[PDB]
Amino acid sequence: FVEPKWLCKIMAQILTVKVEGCPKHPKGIISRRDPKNYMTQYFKLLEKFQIALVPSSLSDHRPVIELPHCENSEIIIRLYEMPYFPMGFWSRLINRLLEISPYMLALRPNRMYWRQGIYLNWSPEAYCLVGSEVLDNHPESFLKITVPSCRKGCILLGQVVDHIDSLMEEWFPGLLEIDICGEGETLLKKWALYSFNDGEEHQKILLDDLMKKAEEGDLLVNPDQPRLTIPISQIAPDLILA
Amino acid sequence: PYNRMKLMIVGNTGSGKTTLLQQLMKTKKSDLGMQSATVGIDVKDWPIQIRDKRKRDLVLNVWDFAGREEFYSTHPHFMTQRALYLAVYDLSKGQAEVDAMKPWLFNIKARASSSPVILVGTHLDVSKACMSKITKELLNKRGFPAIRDYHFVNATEESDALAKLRKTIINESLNFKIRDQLVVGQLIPDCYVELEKIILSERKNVPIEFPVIDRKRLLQLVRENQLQLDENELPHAVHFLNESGVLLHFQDPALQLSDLYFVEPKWLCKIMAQILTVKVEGCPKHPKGIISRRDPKNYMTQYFKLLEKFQIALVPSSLSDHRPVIELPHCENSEIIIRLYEMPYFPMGFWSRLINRLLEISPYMLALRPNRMYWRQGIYLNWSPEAYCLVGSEVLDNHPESFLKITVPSCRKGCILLGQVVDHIDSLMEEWFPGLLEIDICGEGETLLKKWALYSFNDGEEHQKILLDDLMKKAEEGDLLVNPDQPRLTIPISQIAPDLILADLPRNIMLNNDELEFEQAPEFLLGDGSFGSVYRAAYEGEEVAVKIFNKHTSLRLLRQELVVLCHLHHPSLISLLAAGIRPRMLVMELASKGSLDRLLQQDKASLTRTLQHRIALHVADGLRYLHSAMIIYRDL
Ligand SMILES: Nc1ncnc2c1ncn2[C@@H]1O[C@H](COP(=O)(O)OP(=O)(O)OP(=O)(O)O)[C@@H](O)[C@H]1O
Ligand SMILES: Nc1nc2c(ncn2[C@@H]2O[C@H](COP(=O)(O)OP(=O)(O)O)[C@@H](O)[C@H]2O)c(=O)[nH]1
Repeated sequence: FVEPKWLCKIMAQILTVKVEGCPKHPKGIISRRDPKNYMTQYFKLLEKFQIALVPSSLSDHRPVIELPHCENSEIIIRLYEMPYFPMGFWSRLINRLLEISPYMLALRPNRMYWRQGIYLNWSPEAYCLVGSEVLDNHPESFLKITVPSCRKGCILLGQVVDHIDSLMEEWFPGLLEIDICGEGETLLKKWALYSFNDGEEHQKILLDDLMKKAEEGDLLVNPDQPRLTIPISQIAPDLILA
Repeated sequence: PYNRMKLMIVGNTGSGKTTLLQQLMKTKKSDLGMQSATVGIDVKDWPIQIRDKRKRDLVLNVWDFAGREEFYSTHPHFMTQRALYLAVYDLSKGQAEVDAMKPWLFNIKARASSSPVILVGTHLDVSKACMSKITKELLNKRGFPAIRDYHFVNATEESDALAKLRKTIINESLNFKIRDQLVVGQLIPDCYVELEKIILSERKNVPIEFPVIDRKRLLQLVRENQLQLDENELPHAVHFLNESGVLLHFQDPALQLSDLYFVEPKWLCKIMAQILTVKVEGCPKHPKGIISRRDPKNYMTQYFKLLEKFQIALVPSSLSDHRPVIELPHCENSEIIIRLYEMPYFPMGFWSRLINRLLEISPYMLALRPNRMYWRQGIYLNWSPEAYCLVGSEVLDNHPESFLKITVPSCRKGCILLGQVVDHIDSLMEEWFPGLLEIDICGEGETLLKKWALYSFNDGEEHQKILLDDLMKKAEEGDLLVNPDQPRLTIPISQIAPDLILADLPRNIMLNNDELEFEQAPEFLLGDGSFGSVYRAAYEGEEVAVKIFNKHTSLRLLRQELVVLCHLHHPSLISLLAAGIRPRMLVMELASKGSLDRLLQQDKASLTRTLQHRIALHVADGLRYLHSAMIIYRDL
């Protein structure tokens, strides 16, 4: 591509072409509606540039999902508290998990991805909701991922946390960068959520992954009241090769 | 005589509804220098003492419905059939508002077909009056209800233009005449009119914070007076006062509030709309539409012990209009079953009712709940890529109608969902909007709701799925296959509409006509009972008793009965063996020795004090199971 100012202009002509006709489709999806073989070359580059379905300008309003089993003990959760969603994060993320239909391996799951989530589900016993909510009294931006704690779910978590990390260090490598000056804030604190009470715990206690990974000398976690304990397999089945 | 009617006022976010009514009733004060938009429906009543030869002092209560599009989810509760509906243009936006008023006229037609309508152009002060053309061209006699007049009042001051409207409301009321009855002047027992006078006289003596009355307090009001009504009269009496809008009361058994008697309707109708306006300009920690119990003495508990009872609880309205892009797993034109429901306009309380009838059905494939994602006009509850159901709503191209597309995977677990959603969506259509599915023999049988079915001979890449009306296709039950004018290739009807064919019910009860040997016409095989309807036949080489159905039971009900018979399965309950069409018959076991009444009527010597017991033991064994499945026989 000689004359960069041209390609950089073409890739943004698609993100402005609206239609004030009939919204026969939901917001964000669009079919090939337009010269000499160039139109064919066009989205032989846009699709190559991942912008094809337009993962941006896509239904910001999220739809109310009601997960089947949500009793505080069947779900695994892992936040990704970061101060701001990086610029091209979601359109990159939801286009890395999208093209992975061969989970549980080629049975594609019927998914419903808004701007900042995917929620591709095979069955009420195996799903994965890579959402994004805002907590209370918190100006950060989180990335909640809820997965059923069964066997078919321990795979999805350990397989999404990979893609979401293979993207973080490939594209935004200064997020996960130890700033030894001051203190090691690291700018991205991948929390994990656990609760001793299986249900009605009234809260899921945060637990930094860095501190919890160092708790591999044993296999169980437990509070300052050491009567009851949780196997790490349940709360973070990716650090343990489960 | 009972002189009391309902005069519903109807408009849309800006009209002479609450400012035309104040002049119709001739409210001289209207002290509020500046009033606000309506919340709820504002039930009021004004008497009309017609100072004439006829001393009939009729009093009709007005219900000036709110126009804002967020209360529409609750209006179909209060659009009854004994009423004279109004309608208001706002002619200032001439020829563009009459279009925006078709939905109201349509819901009036859906709810109360046999009621009049009086279009009332509310603006003259501000300008365009050729709108009488379109109302005569498109709005007069095309599927919409019977418009009986149309006026162009000023709606802010008394005038000759308005006075002649007040006169039409009278003459149209005194000539209501549904099925030649003249409703406004019927005769009723004075025991009701006196019951009407005490409730009104009690409306002044009730806690304003909760004007509700319990039946205990009610059964004492009749004791204070000398009312001759008994416990068998009130359930009818207090209902006839309901249709007249004196008090609200709901006899539904599921909604466990039938002890609550809502006097002062204008209050309950206002409370149910306070929830639909309370917003929060704080933090959108939740998606749009969902909300938790964030708010006095135990009333808040009673509050959504009524809202949930009123289905408004998750608020199925004001919920994420924008739909999310779903990408179904198998969508290759041959694995999906589709069935449109082309209707001219979505009725008022359709979706909030529909998505709350399928929602509460988690025991599909029966208690495994599927993780669902329901926007305003869809559900898409899915168990697995092999079993899902998307009750969507899209708008086709070059079509002003409103469709209800339902796509389901064509497998076995999917043939059930279609045959189980089409039931709920029909049990709702005839229960709530019975004038939609009403054959208008005048003109032609448009039927106002054309439930298409979609089929394609090419499994994939058909480039289109050809429409096929269900009424015409149901008549193609003489055979089992459909095929085009090029009769080489053909489609089994099981694939395109597995509900007309009894393919959704358990697979063991398919008729399999190849083995059923049965002679309907003769009577010497109709031996069961005496001059009855259930015959005798053979099925799989064994003796059975088929039950031919007459013209009464429609297929939608036969399919509704088999679903409960199919899962009893007790050695002391007549069990099904098959059920099919051609004709609509039902196969069961053949009780060789006939019913019991015929035995002890002519064979009283066969009961031998140990057969008298095994009979009573097998009947008490059936009741031991029916009462276990929470179903009472009611006739033994
Ligand atoms: N499964 C069966 N096997 C043998 N006889 C039966 C069976 N079911 C019903 N009968 C006989 O059929 C007769 C009529 O059946 P049905 O259930 O229609 O009774 P009904 O409602 O009194 O009759 P109808 O509806 O025809 O007036 C009864 O007298 C009963 O003796
Ligand atoms: N000038 C004029 N104003 C009107 C007329 N009808 C209604 N309005 C105004 O519009 C408002 C009417 O309230 P309304 O729309 O009936 O409430 P809603 O219909 O219940 O939402 C009031 O502010 C009136 O002053 C009219 O005929 N002429």
